[PDB]
Amino acid sequence: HDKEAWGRLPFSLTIADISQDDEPLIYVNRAFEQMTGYSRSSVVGRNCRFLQGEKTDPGAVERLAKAIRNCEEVEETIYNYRADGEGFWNHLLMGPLEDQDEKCRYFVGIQVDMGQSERATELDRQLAEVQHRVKNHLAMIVSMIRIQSAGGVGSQFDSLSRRVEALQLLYQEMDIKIIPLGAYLGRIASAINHIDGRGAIKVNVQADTVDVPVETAGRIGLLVSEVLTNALQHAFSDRASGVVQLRSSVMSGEQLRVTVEDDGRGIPEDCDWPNEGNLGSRIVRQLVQGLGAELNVTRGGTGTIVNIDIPLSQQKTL
Ligand SMILES: Nc1ncnc2c1ncn2[C@@H]1O[C@H](COP(=O)(O)OP(=O)(O)NP(=O)(O)O)[C@@H](O)[C@H]1O
Ligand SMILES: Cc1cc2nc3c(=O)[nH]c(=O)nc-3n(C[C@H](O)[C@H](O)[C@H](O)CO)c2cc1C
Ligand SMILES: [Mg+2]
Repeated sequence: HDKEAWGRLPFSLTIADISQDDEPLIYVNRAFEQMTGYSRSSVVGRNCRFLQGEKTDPGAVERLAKAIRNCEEVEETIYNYRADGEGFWNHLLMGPLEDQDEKCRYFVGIQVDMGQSERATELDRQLAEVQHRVKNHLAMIVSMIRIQSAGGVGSQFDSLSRRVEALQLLYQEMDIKIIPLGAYLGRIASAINHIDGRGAIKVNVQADTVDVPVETAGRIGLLVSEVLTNALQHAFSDRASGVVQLRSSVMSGEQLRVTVEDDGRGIPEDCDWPNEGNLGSRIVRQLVQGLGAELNVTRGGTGTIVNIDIPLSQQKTL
C-alpha cells in the first residue's frame, strides 16, 4: 500500500554505526528492501557486505574499506547481488554522517539500482549530482540533530528519509532549464497530501508552465515540501475543516513566486516562524538562503500565508 509507494523511489539509503564491531547497519529504507530483496528486520545488525559476491571487484571494495578507515566520502559503481541471487550494478555514494557530537561515528551510503549489464551519458552526471544533493542535504539535517542510541531509532531516521522526498521525485522527472516546475510541484503536493493528509483537506495547485534548472528545482521542491507539510500538520489542530493552496507564478525579471496558503488555525503570535521553530524551520531558512530567495509570512485566525520569492534569472550567476 505504502510499501510499494515509498519503495518505487530510486534512492536507497542506509546508515551504519562504524564504531560498533564489524560496522553493522542500523537503518535501511524501503528502497533498500525492494532493491536487495532483504527485509529491514533481516539486515539491521549486519555489515552491508552481504550484497557482494563473485563478480564484485576487489579494487572497489578496498577503496570502500579505505574510505571508511579514513573517514572519507567515496563513490563507486559496484556489482552487487539481491537476496534471490540476481546480480546488478549498484552506484554507491557514501561517507561519514556527521552528528552533533562526533564527525565520523556514523556512515551513510546511498544506492541507485542501475540495472544489469555484462559507461556515462549526460543524464548520468545529472542523476549523480542528485545523489550528491541527497547526501549533502541529509548531512546538513543530521549535523543539526543528535543521533540517538530500535524502533525509536528508526523514527529518527524515518524522518530524515522523508525530507529527501522532493529529491527522489526529482530523480524520476529527470529520468524522463530542463525541469518542468509546475508538473514537478503537482507531484510534490500529491505525495505530501498522500502522506500527510486525508479527506476533509483540499489541496489546490496552480503552477505556470516554466522550465528551470535541476539545482533550482531540487531546492524549491524541498522548500515547498517543508512548508506544505507544515500546513497539513499544524493549521487545523483545533479546526474541523480546511483548505491548502500551492501556487507557482512566474513574474517579471524571471522572478518566481511560490506561495502556500492556509485558512486554518494560524501560526501562534509568540512563534516567529521560520526564525523560531523546530528542525523544519531551520531547513527552510537554509534552502531559502541557497536559493537567494526571500520568505514572508502573514498571521491570524484568517489563516497563514507563506510567500517565497525566487530569482530564476540570477541562478546562472549564483
Ligand atoms: N501552518 C501552520 N499553522 C499553525 N502553526 C504552524 C504552521 N506551520 C508552523 N506552525 C508552528 O510553527 C512551529 C514550527 O514548525 P517547524 O519548524 O516546521 O517544525 P514542525 O512542523 O513542528 N515539525 P518539523 O518541521 O518536521 O521539524 C510548529 O510547531 C507550529 O507551532
Ligand atoms: C553505510 C554503508 C553502506 C554500504 N553499502 C554497500 C553496498 O550497498 N554495496 C556494497 O557492495 N558495499 C557496501 N558497503 C561496503 C561494505 O559494507 C564494507 O564496509 C566494505 O565492503 C568493506 O569490506 C557499505 C558500507 C557502509 C558503511
Ligand atoms: Mg515543520
